[PDB]
Amino acid sequence: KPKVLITRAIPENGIELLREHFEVEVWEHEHEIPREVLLEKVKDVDALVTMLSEKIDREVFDAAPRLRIVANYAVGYDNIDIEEATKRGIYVTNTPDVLTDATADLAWALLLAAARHVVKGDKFVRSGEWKRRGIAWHPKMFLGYDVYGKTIGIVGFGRIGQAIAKRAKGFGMRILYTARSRKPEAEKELGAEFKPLEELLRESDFVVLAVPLTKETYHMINEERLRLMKPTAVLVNVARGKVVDTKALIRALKEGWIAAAGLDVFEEEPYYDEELFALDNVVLTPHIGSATFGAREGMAELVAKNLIAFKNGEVPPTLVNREVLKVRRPGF
Amino acid sequence: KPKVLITRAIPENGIELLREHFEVEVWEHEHEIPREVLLEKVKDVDALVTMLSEKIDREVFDAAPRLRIVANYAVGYDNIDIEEATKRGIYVTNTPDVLTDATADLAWALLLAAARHVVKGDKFVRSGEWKRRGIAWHPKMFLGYDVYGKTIGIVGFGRIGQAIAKRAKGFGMRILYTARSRKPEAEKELGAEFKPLEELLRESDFVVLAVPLTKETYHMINEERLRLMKPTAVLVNVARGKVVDTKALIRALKEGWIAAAGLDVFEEEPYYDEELFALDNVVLTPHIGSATFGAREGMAELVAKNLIAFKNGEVPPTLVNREVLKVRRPGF
Ligand SMILES: NC(=O)c1ccc[n+]([C@@H]2O[C@H](COP(=O)([O-])OP(=O)(O)OC[C@H]3O[C@@H](n4cnc5c(N)ncnc54)[C@H](OP(=O)(O)O)[C@@H]3O)[C@@H](O)[C@H]2O)c1
Ligand SMILES: NC(=O)c1ccc[n+]([C@@H]2O[C@H](COP(=O)([O-])OP(=O)(O)OC[C@H]3O[C@@H](n4cnc5c(N)ncnc54)[C@H](OP(=O)(O)O)[C@@H]3O)[C@@H](O)[C@H]2O)c1
Repeated sequence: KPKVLITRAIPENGIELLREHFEVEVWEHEHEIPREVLLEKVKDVDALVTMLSEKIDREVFDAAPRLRIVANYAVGYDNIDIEEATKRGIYVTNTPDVLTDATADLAWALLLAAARHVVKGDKFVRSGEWKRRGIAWHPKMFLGYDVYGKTIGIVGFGRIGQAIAKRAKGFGMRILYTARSRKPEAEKELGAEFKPLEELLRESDFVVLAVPLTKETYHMINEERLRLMKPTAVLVNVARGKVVDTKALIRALKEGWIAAAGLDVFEEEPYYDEELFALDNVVLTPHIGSATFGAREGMAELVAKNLIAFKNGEVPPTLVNREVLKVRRPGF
Repeated sequence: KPKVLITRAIPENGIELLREHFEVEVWEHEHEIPREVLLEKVKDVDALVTMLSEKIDREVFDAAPRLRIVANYAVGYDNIDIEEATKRGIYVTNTPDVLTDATADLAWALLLAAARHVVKGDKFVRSGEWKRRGIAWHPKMFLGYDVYGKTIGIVGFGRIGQAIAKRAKGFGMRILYTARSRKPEAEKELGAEFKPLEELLRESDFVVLAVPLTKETYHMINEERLRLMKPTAVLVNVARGKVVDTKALIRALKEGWIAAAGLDVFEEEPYYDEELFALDNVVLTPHIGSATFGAREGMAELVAKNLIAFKNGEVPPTLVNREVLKVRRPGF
């Protein structure tokens, strides 16, 4: 009976389903499994369920001679060395689709919060500042940015990006996108227009990032790109922190190159930066894009389905490295 | 040349347009005009531009013998004694439409922030607590409520309510509404379904209030209605504070009768309440529904147009108390 290590307490639906087909060890602690502890525990396993926090690299593969499949509890897989996995006949799966709507909802929450000063406004009320000042209402108090009918620019036009666009249609927006290729069916269905990155940045009132982290997306939103954005524009990052040059973003926010930003993801996590966190025109969330009951349950069910399919000699439904099919047939 | 007092520093477009046709006094101070000061200044005026903060009642009318028209810098007019105005031949105008998109955007900002813990999350990051606890990401961290595909119940289905529904369509929602009359064109255009209030409250995952304050809407969201709502539901109030029984809402939030609330408006303003302000599951904004430059500019242009139309012997374009037309012809 094959052994699986699950590196965090995922929802019980997934754990229980895996227990029917695997011997299951779960890392029970809130904190990330320590690196030395991971390398010790993988020695014996046939499968892994990993979080974005575990770096599944050559060193891990060398420590886990029986390892045949890694199911990421995440749609991103920048934490896994995919090419090295393929070379070794190791299957890698992810969790697309089940978290699309949670992440797109969160991107929209950030867009609107940053646009209309929701965080600063809440503190203004909650701290008693509103009351202490004695002024109920003023025609110039807390003026923010219109969203309805404006232009949204979506960087990355896959599952999450297109979901962000569906919501934008409810807001009557002009929709621009960039991607590695045109998406002509999505253009027709969503009314979206393909643009080079730099033209998108120049024309957009709202820029939302929904790309994977790759060599090519690393620091794509740098100083030069931030300078192209409108001074009234709002930037939202629900992708990966390293897509943005944080030092450049801090200058942009402080000096008024852009109006505001909503950030769910950071170059190091958990993140603290005194300079960024002092700014009224940033809205911050602790990497909670996929944090709904429904999404996290669906993720758990999907990691389980992938490992069970593999055990049954089937191609896992959300296999990422399809080239591995030529290296080794599925199964333990 | 007729005299107008404008009780707040509204956008210059409106003030300047009025200066072409009226002798204009503007109350330019940060604080609202004191009651005793208002009663002194109205003695001499032919017209007023008022904010929601000024109570235009029998006492004001008795102090202002030349007063023929009051233009509220607001779509709401619960601060004006309309029946007494009509009896005296005084025309009352408001600012519909020009602020609809700002207010509906803000309602959506509140809905999403309350649903996904944006305010609480921001403080968790900004304070350094996220970093100090040392955990980047966890499958159970900050789980919130799915919005896409859920049911929204919109209480009041006029200009702002229908705008809230247009946005909901981008979120693929089932749309319920209640109002004093059925809206068959809106049903066809928006896919919205009419329900009695109590069925709407039972069936909705998100309830948004967009009614005026009247004798009938006063405390309509009371203990009984909050108990009918789902324990997972989110309530958003962009209407008037007095539509909700705040004491009952506090019990509902604390005891889990509903999940969360987003509030832009309160029974007293500015508002202070230690019990409500202690709650993680409320999101607060300081009555900033119409707070975009474009909304506020349009409001200013519209108050000016109303007073100028009246001066010209025309029916003002956003006259509220149309029965006054039988009492006195327009003009000074
Ligand atoms: N904040 C969170 O909690 C959270 C949650 C889930 C996901 N995420 C992040 O969101 C990412 C996207 O997920 P998804 O399901 O939408 O993935 P996806 O369907 O693969 O979409 C990614 C899109 O990015 C585009 N892209 C890739 N490299 C690009 C480049 N260099 N320039 C421009 N566009 C580029 C792709 O273009 P092509 O289609 O032309 O190849 C694709 O359209 C994940 O990889 C993850 O890092 C974050
Ligand atoms: N938070 C802010 O900054 C902000 C900004 C602007 C406005 N507001 C508030 O929002 C209100 C609505 O503005 P609007 O332009 O949408 O007005 P509206 O177009 O007159 O719409 C009001 C809707 O409420 C309905 N209604 C009235 N009494 C009701 C009751 N007892 N039960 C159920 N529905 C009832 C009306 O029914 P019928 O259609 O049958 O008449 C109508 O559908 C304003 O009056 C103001 O108080 C707040």
